[PDB]
Amino acid sequence: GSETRTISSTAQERVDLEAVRLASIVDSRLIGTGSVDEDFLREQIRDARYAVIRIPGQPVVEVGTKPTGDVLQGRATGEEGETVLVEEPR
Repeated sequence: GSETRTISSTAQERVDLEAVRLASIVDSRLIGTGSVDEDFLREQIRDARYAVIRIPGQPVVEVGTKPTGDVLQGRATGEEGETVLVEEPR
């Protein structure tokens, strides 16, 4: 039969703001040189375990370590039309 579960508006909310903060640092890199690298984003996390990149026309970057599935996901859209994702332990 059917089941209930407990959603977050605290731990799952905070990962959004730090993902918009990285959409802001990635814009500074798209203006700065035009591509992000893992060694640029490991200095910008500041709250998260892992940062993740979806910029059109360049390959995916993943910072820190790959997550298992028991993780929170923060997500943003940047100012040159890119996408940023952030991952934290659940």
